[PDB]
Amino acid sequence: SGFRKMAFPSGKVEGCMVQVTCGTTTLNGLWLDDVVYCPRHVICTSEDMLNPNYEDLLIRKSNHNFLVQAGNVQLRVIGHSMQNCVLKLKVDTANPKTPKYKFVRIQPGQTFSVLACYNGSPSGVYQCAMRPNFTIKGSFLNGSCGSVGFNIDYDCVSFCYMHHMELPTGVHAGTDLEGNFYGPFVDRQTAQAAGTDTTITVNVLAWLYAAVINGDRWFLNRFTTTLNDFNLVAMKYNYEPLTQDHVDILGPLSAQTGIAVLDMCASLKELLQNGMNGRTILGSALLEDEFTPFDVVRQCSG
Amino acid sequence: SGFRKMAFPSGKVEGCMVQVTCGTTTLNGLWLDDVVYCPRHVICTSEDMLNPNYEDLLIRKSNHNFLVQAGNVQLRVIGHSMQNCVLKLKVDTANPKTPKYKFVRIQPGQTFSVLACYNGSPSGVYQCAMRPNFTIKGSFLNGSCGSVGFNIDYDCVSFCYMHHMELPTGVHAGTDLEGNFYGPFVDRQTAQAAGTDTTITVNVLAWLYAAVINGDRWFLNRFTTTLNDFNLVAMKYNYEPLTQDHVDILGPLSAQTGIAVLDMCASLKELLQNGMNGRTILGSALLEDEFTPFDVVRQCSGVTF
Ligand SMILES: *[C@@H](CC(=O)OCC)[C@H](C[C@@H]1CCNC1=O)NC(=O)[C@H](Cc1ccccc1)NC(=O)[C@@H](Cc1ccccc1)NC(=O)CCOCC#C
Ligand SMILES: *[C@@H](CC(=O)OCC)[C@H](C[C@@H]1CCNC1=O)NC(=O)[C@H](Cc1ccccc1)NC(=O)[C@@H](Cc1ccccc1)NC(=O)CCOCC#C
Repeated sequence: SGFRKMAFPSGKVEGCMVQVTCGTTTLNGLWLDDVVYCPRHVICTSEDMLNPNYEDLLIRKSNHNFLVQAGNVQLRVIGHSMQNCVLKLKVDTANPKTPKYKFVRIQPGQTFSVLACYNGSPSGVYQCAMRPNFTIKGSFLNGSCGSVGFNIDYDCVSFCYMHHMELPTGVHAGTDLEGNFYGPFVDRQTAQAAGTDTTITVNVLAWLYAAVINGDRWFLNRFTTTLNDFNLVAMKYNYEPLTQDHVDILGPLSAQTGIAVLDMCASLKELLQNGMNGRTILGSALLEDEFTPFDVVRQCSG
Repeated sequence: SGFRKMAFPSGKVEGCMVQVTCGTTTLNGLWLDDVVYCPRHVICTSEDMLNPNYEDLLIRKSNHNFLVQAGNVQLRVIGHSMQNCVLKLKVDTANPKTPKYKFVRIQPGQTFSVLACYNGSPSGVYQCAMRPNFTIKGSFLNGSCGSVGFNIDYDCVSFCYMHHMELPTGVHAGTDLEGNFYGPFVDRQTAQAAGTDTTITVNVLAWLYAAVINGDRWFLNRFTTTLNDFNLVAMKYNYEPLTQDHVDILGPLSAQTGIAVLDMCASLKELLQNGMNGRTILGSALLEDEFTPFDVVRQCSGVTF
């Protein structure tokens, strides 16, 4: 029993974290096989960050301008190239601690673990969700760029995020491991912001199933609803529309609890329209939307 | 910016997790130097676990009854001892991945990272606090016993919890690595109630400081209270008394924000008496009490390990 914001164990990723320096700029890189991946703005200077021409800025660099430190051992760069918004530095040694891995591009509403690092050294691990507006609500300070987000399926690490920027509102933007930003953001020190965020409906429902599994049941009612009638109330409260694919994804949780998805939707509708009345669910006075159906099964199955 | 429930990196601990099997019972152990630590109830059978005499149960075992698996190598048990509620299996090989470590007994209100493990394989990491009633609000399933909790300081891992039990209310009870349970709980298959809990005041204040550092300021006010007047409200709302030691511990955060502790206390008093009026603080509609002042400093200053 119990339900926590649970990240994946971070060791397999800790073994791949390195420090990358160019000029006076230092940030984190991800060392997999004989390649180090890092944000390309490691080649910028303070004045240049406004409208940087990365093609030219990289022309002026040689392999020896890139200092890569794994612990207190220096790796020797023997090639460099740019892929979208990430730099790839080829080094002369493969990382012995390389795990089985893949690069994936995740969809809004999906979750991942972040290993926050500074100067190639890990500082902490936490769980995030790709918001519908393609930001993440992270915890990142100066020096954290190059920190990565990941999921672990068995012993395979699926890297899905590398950190680049903090938006004016305190949320965060970055790229997949092929250097493509999530959302309409660019690696420039310019006026940027995607406001107007929405709640991830299928995640709230999964979390309500988690509550039921854990014995919190006060919000269950006898009523039911249709998908169209639920979705009318949903968009009124800034919830993502619920689709049949979402309903199907919740099949396993519905089966474990005996509660059909549309019955849960009726409970959810009443919560949105009436509040919780000074009550809590799984220790929260808000409806949580950063647990996916898989996160719930993973943590209520082990 | 941003403020998350942040655990320590778990790699140093992952390297110490092993599987311990005794008969049909399998659970997790902690392999440090040439000793494997695990809950002593691994030696129980379904006909014993009610009111077991653990000394008799261990006299009746031998080294070969214990089956210890470190990844894909079998460790040879060469000795066994019991200290309080923790079993100590001496093995023939020292763990090459042993970090600098300490065994520490933590105080209610102190937080730690839990590495939830099954069959000796780490499964996830999350943050917990030792509650005032000496339970922890963990996330554990069958197979999780022997999972440990810990804090890190530079390179030293301070182990403070090993998991043994879930209470009927769904919260958890365990020992320190010296084998002494937190609270009045025992390793017997009996229902033992979590007593009434209280809110960790100093941690709530630390989290309000975290909010200020991250730009949430709406709960601040022009008032300052006295410690006495604050603690009158605290008792009524089932909050721990605030002590001068707590005020001192909050020093660094009061320094960074420029907001004195007793000034912050007047915000906490107002939130307790009037609630939050449909607003949130750091994404929460409740007052969070599982971040310590060090937790705030560590996260908002980028301390690494
Ligand atoms: C990682 C690298 C770094 O520290 O280099 C700078 C010395 C950080 C992580 C950020 C830092 C604060 N919290 C984080 O998560 N990344 C940055 O600092 C990027 C660096 C960058 C270089 C070249 C081209 C693009 C980005 N910049 C930012 O994070 C800025 C982005 C910004 C600035 C002004 C308007 C919109 C967006 N964010 C920032 O300064 C905080 C929020 O902006 C407030 C304002 C105005
Ligand atoms: C770890 C045991 C393990 O890994 O070994 C594998 C065989 C679990 C962790 C529990 C499991 C569910 N979630 C958890 O955190 N520990 C236990 O199962 C202990 C084992 C034990 C053996 C011998 C002596 C003491 C403890 N048992 C429990 O946790 C029971 C305690 C109990 C017994 C009788 C009535 C109430 C509580 N907890 C339990 O069953 C929780 C749900 O039932 C509540 C009721 C009623």
